[PDB]
Amino acid sequence: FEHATTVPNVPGIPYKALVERAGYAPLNLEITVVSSELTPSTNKEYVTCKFHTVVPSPQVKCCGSLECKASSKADYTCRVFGGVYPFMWGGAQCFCDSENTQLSEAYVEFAPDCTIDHAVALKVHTAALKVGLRIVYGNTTARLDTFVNGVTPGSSRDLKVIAGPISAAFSPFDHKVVIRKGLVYNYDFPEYGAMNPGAFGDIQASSLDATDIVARTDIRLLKPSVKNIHVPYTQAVSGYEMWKNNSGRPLQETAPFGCKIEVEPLRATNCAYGHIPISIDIPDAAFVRSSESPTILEVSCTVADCIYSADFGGSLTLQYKANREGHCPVHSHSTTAVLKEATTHVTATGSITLHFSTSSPQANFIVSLCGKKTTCNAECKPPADHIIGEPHKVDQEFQAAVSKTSWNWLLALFGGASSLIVVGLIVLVCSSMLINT
Amino acid sequence: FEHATTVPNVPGIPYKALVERAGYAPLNLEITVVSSELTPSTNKEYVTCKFHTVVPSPQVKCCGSLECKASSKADYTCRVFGGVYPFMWGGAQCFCDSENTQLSEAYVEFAPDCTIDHAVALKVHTAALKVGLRIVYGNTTARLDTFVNGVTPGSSRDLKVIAGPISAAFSPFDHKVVIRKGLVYNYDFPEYGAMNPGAFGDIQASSLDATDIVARTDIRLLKPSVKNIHVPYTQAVSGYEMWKNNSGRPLQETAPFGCKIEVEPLRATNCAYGHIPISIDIPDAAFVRSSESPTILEVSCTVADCIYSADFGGSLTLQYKANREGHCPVHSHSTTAVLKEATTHVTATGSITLHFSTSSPQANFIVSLCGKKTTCNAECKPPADHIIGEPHKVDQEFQAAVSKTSWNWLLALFGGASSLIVVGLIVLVCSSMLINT
Ligand SMILES: *[C@@H]1O[C@H](CO)[C@@H](O)[C@H](O)[C@H]1NC(C)=O
Ligand SMILES: *[C@@H]1O[C@H](CO)[C@@H](O)[C@H](O)[C@H]1NC(C)=O
Repeated sequence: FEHATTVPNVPGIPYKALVERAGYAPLNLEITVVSSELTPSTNKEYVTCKFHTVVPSPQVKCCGSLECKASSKADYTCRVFGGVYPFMWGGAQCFCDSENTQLSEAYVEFAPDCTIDHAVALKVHTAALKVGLRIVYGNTTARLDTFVNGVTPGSSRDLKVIAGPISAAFSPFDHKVVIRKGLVYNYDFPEYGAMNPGAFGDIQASSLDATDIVARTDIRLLKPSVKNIHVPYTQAVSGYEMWKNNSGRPLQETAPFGCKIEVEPLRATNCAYGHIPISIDIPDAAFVRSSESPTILEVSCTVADCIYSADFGGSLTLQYKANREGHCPVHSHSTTAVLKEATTHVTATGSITLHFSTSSPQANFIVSLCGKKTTCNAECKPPADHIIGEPHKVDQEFQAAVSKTSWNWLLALFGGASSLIVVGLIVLVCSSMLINT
Repeated sequence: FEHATTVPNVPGIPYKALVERAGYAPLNLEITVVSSELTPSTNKEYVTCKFHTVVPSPQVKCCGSLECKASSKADYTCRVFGGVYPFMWGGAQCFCDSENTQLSEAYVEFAPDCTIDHAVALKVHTAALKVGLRIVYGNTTARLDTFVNGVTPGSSRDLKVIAGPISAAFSPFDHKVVIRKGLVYNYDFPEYGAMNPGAFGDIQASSLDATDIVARTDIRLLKPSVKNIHVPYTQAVSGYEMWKNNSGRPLQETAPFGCKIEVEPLRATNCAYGHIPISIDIPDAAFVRSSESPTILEVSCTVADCIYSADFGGSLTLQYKANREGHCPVHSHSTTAVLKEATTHVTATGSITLHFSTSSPQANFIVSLCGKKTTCNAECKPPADHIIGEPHKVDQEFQAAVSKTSWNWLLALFGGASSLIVVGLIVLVCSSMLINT
């Protein structure tokens, strides 16, 4: 039978359900979420690194003109100087004194170590969740990896599964992210061509081995004043290094919902946000006939000094009388109560002891011992341990959160006040009726 | 000087503009969009083609039983068959009389011709637009490939131009696009792992040469009733061929505003939608000092043979008695009328005949004949032909479509009705004044 069921998408915390057809015995569906990868659609938009800003040797022409042409090479600052006099070791460098032209040109290039120290800037638009489920039914165990997109099955040969649309869309990455050496940043980098000097992406290329490199690093060229030849340039500081100085915090540290971010590809593992509805097609071979199943006749339950916590600190004792031997599954239909064992053994009119975990101060729930119903209504104390090392397995509800005695005095007080108003109105009605006569 | 102007996005249709600055004189401006590529970002969801449904050699063996194992081949289908007894040419293929076993097997691989006859599935996310721009100012022509996404300089060597956001971003592509053989289609394909029998995406892969392929076409294998060895299988029709039968028309013939769509890369060039803000900073050398500009003592205007249309059919004649010589720019300050020319060689005293287009019957406009203003009135005749080969030049406003006679008669009727209302209230007021006495 196809059984739709809502499961929290937290890693760990095994979730339990009971499947049942009216002509068949109940079976213990066991569904556990192991992994949850949020791999979004990521496309590379540029790559940047610290520039090498290498300057070529200057050109000299002497008693003439040396006007330079435009170039198709990154950040080509070209300027000519008149009235110069280059002088290397040995003597002067041309033959005129005053009428001279020095062609000083400068460009930038990727540093030799940009193969590693490089930040790639991408856009992230839509994230889809892949979830691994371990499901055991009728002591048959299957692990399978599926999607949450709502229309995709997985290992359908053993068990047919659909994981529908998740209740909440997280998308921890924003629209526009930066990747550096395994660290993720939500940086609003400038687009391709918005070439601000001194900030991130001051030099960008399409790929790491590419000649399509653009840079607007502000290189101001100065006319030399010394007797020797050199090219004096003053350049804006590397915006890659300035961004690295005040990048902020990576998403291995600031990811909500406990996400752990991995690179190559970009993904967010072990995220616990919302709930997922999944429809499970239980195969008919796993169904066991109710005639073969040992039926139960009398059931009763009295818990003994439970606790409510993330730990499995409560225990039922179940009194019963049945007709035959065999193991049957036990499940609680209340959202407050989840048990420990998905099945137990019932032989003949004895006793059994089971464990559970709850969150309400009142332990009011229903137990399906070998099927049917068994209502347990009791009370137990809050825990003494302040902090626990495992997540809470039960979501709180306002109806269950308020304790039973608290409902008792609140209901009695509100009923008393309302009774005062009712008796006052009744006295008014009776008094008006008598004074009318 | 920053001169922000709004230019129609329509390709071709050169845009006149005027740059006036105090002391730096009027100057012509020529803004033309030559090409407008709209390149989005796409991610390859999967590839698909015709499958091959290869049936391997059968595994028959005798006086025994066979049990297959799961394989990683796409759409792996076992069936073990008892009681088989195969024949080839020569006789029985095995010893054992009746109790036998044969493992009938079938899986799915690519066709040999998937290298060309394949369809890729892409998720078009968001399209940014790029304009090749041709700007002519004074006697200087420049071409620059600018980005339209926001602040991005173009040809920064001589003329920094910033193209703002588009007025209304219209995407010809839907969120899902299938490309086959250079033809694009807006097909909502099933996602990865959402295979269906007899439908598109029945076989999916990351690439054509990839081995991690998967398919869910309904192959079922039947018991071989014939005496000879044979593997009978019935399989659902190829969803690729079924989609090819009824794919519908491609987007090269259904795209709004008429881009030409071409692939590698996926792009849609030269639609015509909306308006674009462009801020241009003209270099200071191009401005002429206002002293050398030959100004007019006084202008005049007249029209001849007006035909309001998409063509430059209207003709006007202007009289001048300028004080000096030389060429100087002329421009029309009309949102509903644009001139043909951009400059005129004014010479002392004489007459200039020029051409213009307009989309209003009452062609009244203000033009600047090489300075100041010139008011022109024309009662412009309707066009003769019904269909014109080249597009329009101005957009029609509500006040422009109404001719002078229409304003006269309509305003006369509303004025008459309002006059009756006013005189009625006046007569009521004075009648109340007389009866108050
Ligand atoms: C940049 O790095 C220097 C190096 O010492 C550091 O002092 C400074 O705080 C960093 N940040 C800024 C914003 O200057
Ligand atoms: C499919 O192909 C057949 C083959 O003749 C053709 O008649 C039919 O129009 C095509 N389309 C549909 C939607 O059946």
